[PDB]
Amino acid sequence: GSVQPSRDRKDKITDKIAYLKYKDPQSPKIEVLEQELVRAEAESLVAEAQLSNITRSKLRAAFNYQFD
Amino acid sequence: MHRTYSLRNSRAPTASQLQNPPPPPSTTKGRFFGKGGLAYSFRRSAAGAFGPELSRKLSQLVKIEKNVLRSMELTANERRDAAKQLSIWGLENDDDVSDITDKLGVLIYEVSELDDQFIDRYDQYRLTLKSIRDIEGSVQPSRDRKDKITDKIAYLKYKDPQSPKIEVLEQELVRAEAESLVAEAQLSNITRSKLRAAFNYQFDSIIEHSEKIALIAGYGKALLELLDDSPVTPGETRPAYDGYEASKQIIIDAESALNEWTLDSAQVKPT
Amino acid sequence: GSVQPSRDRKDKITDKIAYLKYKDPQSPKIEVLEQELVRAEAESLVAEAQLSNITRSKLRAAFNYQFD
Repeated sequence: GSVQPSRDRKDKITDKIAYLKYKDPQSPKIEVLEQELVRAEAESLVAEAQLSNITRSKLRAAFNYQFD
Repeated sequence: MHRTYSLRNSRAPTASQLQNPPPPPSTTKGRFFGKGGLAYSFRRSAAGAFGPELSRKLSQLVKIEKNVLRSMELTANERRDAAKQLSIWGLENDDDVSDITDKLGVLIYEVSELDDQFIDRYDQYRLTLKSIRDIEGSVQPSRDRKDKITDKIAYLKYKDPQSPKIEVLEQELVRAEAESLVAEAQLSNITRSKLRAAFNYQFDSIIEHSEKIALIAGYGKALLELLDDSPVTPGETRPAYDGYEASKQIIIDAESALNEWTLDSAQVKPT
Repeated sequence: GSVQPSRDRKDKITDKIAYLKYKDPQSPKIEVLEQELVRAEAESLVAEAQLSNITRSKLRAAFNYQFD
């Protein structure tokens, strides 16, 4: 639940980028917002990878303990 | 800077300074804050107080550059007015004097319009600096978050090393660090590219303006040669003036040369 | 002035297409609006060509008559 806000920020920033591009494709904020979107995306895909890893490990350990 | 190793706030005279003594300092240097007013100073200070810390200096640079552009356009307009009213004064004079001052007014008009073009290029360069300021000041909060989260992690570890939030906060710190080191790399890349491009554009505009002004000055001196500086003895008549055609061709050639000037046509050869 | 509304419609429809694409890229109206944009564009570029032709002809004839 603490890794969720990373994807929340990614979705918000991509929506903002789409809206800005539609409103003004030549706006100076397009480039900086695009860099920020890239940065959140690098923040987010690999965060999904880590989340899958930790979820698998924690679930397996907890359920093994519970079944024992 | 030309200062030699001495405590003197004076530089060794150059070849031009050796040719003739330098003129005395300007008499218009009055006593004030050294800049004229206070509103732009307040704007500069606000740029130096409210903005993000690491982008504050570049925002101040952008504001000061805007001030420079404002002053340059104002002085270009004032030079245009000065040329116009100088030729206005020269209207009621000798016909040779009237023609020479009129052509000089046109030449200063050309200088003013070239200054305006250079000002447009200078504002384009300032906009590029604004762009690099924007991207870098928007990449600053990544490191801001990294510092905040590492401080929070240190405080939590000191307060409770076994707190469950330690692991999730550590993952978040790793994540901001992966977000931040490579963001520094990208910032360095974009800063290098933008700075090189903007300064190359600015220096190209500078050399173009300098060469055009130099050609204007040379043509103006050649046209001043046309002026008859020989004094007439008291009580004598005025010799007839016939320099309309010569100045006619001179201004025609000046316009043709200004059209013909290209970036490669620059004859300045640094060594 | 009667050929101007063709480009007016072209601009309006391209703005509408951009807004719809930003709002909903998967909207069913995208394809029909795109066909309509193509159609106005085929209506408009060659209309510009014809307008240039008729403008040249009319201007030349009228000014020749006036100067005569």
